[PDB]
Amino acid sequence: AGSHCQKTSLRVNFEDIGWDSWIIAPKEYEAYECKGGCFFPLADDVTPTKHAIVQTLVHLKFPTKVGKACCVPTKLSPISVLYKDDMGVPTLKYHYEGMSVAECGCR
Amino acid sequence: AGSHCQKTSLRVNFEDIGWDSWIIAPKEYEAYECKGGCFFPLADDVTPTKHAIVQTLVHLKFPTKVGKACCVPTKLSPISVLYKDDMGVPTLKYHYEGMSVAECGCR
Repeated sequence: AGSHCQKTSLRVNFEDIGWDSWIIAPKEYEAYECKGGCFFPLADDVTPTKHAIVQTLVHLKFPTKVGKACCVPTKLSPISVLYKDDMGVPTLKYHYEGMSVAECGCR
Repeated sequence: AGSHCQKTSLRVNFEDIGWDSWIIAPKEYEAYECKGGCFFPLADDVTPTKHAIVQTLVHLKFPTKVGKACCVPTKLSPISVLYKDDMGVPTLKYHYEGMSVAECGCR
């Protein structure tokens, strides 16, 4: 199937999320999103752990008692932001970690 | 709030999931499950990445276009299983990795 767990675009405006109080720049960045579902047969590039597999199997058997595996970011990349310091000096954070999806997987 | 992302019990029977074809023992093990939700204010022991935070914020603003952060296992533990080899010899896998939840978090 072609509707499995995968990286798709998500452009994030810092004002929308209340972060423009401390981020001067940029206005928007490409965060990613991980979209789709984790069901058998698994999409090939989704990594999965043995727990995710077992959980997906248990969820088929008891769909009302046990959740499914979740499609989530499993590796993240940094971006750079311009924020303000104590004297109000615009300052660059070169690698602000965990901001964009590098990889998605079932977990 | 007390309904946030956390480790709860999940006992898994290998027959239920079709794994008893290759696992002699045990019949059942404690896999865990990660239950609850990822919403603000975040539960304290949930780790979260900056992406999970940004995504949760974007989901509040656009709940129909963007998913929430997911409560998932973020660290896994091994267990031991007894399986069968080529001559049909019962063989012990001492650390079969990724079988039980050690930690949960929002991702």
